Amino acid sequence: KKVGIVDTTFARVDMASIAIKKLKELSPNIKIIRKTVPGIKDLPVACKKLLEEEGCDIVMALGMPGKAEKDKVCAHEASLGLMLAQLMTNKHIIEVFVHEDEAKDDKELDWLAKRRAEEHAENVYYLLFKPEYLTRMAGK
Amino acid sequence: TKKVGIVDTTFARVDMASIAIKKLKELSPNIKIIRKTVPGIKDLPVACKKLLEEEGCDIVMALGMPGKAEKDKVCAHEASLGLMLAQLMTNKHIIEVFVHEDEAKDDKELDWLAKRRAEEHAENVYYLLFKPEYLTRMAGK
Amino acid sequence: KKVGIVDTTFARVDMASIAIKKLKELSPNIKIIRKTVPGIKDLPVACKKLLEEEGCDIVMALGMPGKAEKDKVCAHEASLGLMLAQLMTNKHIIEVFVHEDEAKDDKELDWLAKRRAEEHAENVYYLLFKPEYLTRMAGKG
Amino acid sequence: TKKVGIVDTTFARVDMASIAIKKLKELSPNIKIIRKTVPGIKDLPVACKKLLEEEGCDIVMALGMPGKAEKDKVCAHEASLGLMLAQLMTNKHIIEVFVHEDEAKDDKELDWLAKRRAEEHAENVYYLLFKPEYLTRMAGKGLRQGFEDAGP
Amino acid sequence: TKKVGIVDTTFARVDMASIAIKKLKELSPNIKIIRKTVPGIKDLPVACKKLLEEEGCDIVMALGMPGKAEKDKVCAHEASLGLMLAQLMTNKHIIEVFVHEDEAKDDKELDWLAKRRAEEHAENVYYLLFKPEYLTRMAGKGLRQGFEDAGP
Repeated sequence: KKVGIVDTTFARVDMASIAIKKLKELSPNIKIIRKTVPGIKDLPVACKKLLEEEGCDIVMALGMPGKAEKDKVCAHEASLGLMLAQLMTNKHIIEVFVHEDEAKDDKELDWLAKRRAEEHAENVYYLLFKPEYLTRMAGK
Repeated sequence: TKKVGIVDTTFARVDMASIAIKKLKELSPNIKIIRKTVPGIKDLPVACKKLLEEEGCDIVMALGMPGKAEKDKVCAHEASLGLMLAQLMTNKHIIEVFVHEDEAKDDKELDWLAKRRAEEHAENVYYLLFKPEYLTRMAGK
Repeated sequence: KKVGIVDTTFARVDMASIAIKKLKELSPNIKIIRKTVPGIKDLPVACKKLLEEEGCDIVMALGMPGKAEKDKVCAHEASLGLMLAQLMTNKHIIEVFVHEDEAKDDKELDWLAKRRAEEHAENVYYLLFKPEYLTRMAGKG
Repeated sequence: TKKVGIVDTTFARVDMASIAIKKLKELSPNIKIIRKTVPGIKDLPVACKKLLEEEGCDIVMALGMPGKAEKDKVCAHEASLGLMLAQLMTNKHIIEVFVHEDEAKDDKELDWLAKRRAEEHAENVYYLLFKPEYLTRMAGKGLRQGFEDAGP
Repeated sequence: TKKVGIVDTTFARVDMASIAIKKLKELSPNIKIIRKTVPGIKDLPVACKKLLEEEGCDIVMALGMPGKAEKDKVCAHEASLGLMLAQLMTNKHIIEVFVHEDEAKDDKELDWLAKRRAEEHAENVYYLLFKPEYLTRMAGKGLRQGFEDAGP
């Protein structure tokens, strides 16, 4: 299977490398394609292109919204864009958004975004290969 | 015959899917049921559309229990919009079953409320499938 | 000509009956089709299905949104759905949303819902038959 | 040749259409002009799109006058999205001529403002249709429709 | 790739297009450029889409400057979704270059900020067109357009 991973230069933490590593751990021969875009608002088309043009069965969308009110609106815009990209291709995009807000300092933020990217990576795996497991875990 | 798709999450703290399936099978024992579980509420829109367009579901139920934070309301509002888009792209209903965290006073109430709501929306799904004119009798009022 | 009328069970006034009465008043041989959905979020697809599958020329979406901030967010999602539904099918849907916000007490609420269903039903008649009366009334006078 | 759709409302407190039409016809005596009136702002988008796709309109003016209330502002935002989606689904412009009641003090000013906004937007229509490169001369020039230009 | 569209407005108070154009030609001298100017920020989405679909642009820069009021804030949000929707309908990037007036403390800063953000985004286009593996090198780093890089 093919997974697309779309990250940004805006993000203050590399989430991609740990997503990749988690995916390869769980399914050694799984195919990965990486695309990097400037900002969170560039994520929806890049994800869609990857789903429609590069054969990706699923995509992970990696972003890190800033602290401001304007950044919360940006992320909301991008969130909706991802939802539309998904409805246009009957394919999943797991939105991996870690707000800077969510950590108390840089060291915590680095750890948090990477742990979130790993966890969503696990989910991508389960959605691809073990979608009976997610049912077993239905709500706690 | 009729097919209902049921999409829920791992994140939610009540299993509403079981509540609704059971309700559905008692009112009409020959309804077909396909289930799909997604990590979170924002993954509900595609999964519902997929079940509608690819698995021949006549209708879908989308189940989730949003959190209480101001950022949970946005995610839920995000998801609800996807659900509405998914429906207009397929001329098929999706019944949204979102039970927010603040809608009950504690955990014990939240579990009971979510149970009640999942059952009630399953009733509505039944009416929409088999007696549409029974919703009209209680229209408005 | 054919009008679709979509209401809810959740609503607290029968607006549908009032719209239908006015409509058959102004045009005795207008064909009417009704569909009742549980809630406001279920309105847009019902409206779109009527427009596209039932040969409705125009549709009236009728609902009675609550007072809560949650009810307002829901109503807003509903209105966007109705707006997208109209663009995908080059057909009008006339929104008759009456928020509990707009009246004091139920007495006035009941009356205002009724009056709105009527005046909008008239607008529907005009769009269908006398679109040049609306032009006369553009910018109020 | 060259056709303009003008869509307005009965809800509006001021007639903006007559200004826009008069401006268009003085800018281009031969332009074809199509009018349609709807009850309200939420009715604008489908009316606009129908005008573009069914009546062969090259461009449309959507004229709207939202009320003062926060509920009105929500609907205005809903119409605005609608207008924007209509344009995308039919690669044609719709010029949003929305005048809020918040924008003026008194009715005399509301009357003045809405009419001047409609007129300046009518000229922009002339420009998109016949002389788009003029708008390029005016890139970054702080131009305002209604109230006076901000400037660079 | 060969073709870039640049869409700006008359509303904006700083000419953002010239600096982006200059950057583009500096990095890739033979690059094709096409410009359209619209009145406002809400007119950006369709102009952008037509350039992608009817003028054969590989990518577009959408340049605008939202005003200060909580109503220009809504206009830009509306305009941003439009931009995203235009991108998803085509499978083509539109780089949004919005400089809100609230971000600068006077006009001198705003001229500076808008020009810088435009230039850096123009550099981002270059990479997206020609060197997209470099953006992967800068994945998760401090990168900002206009204001100084935040750092990892």
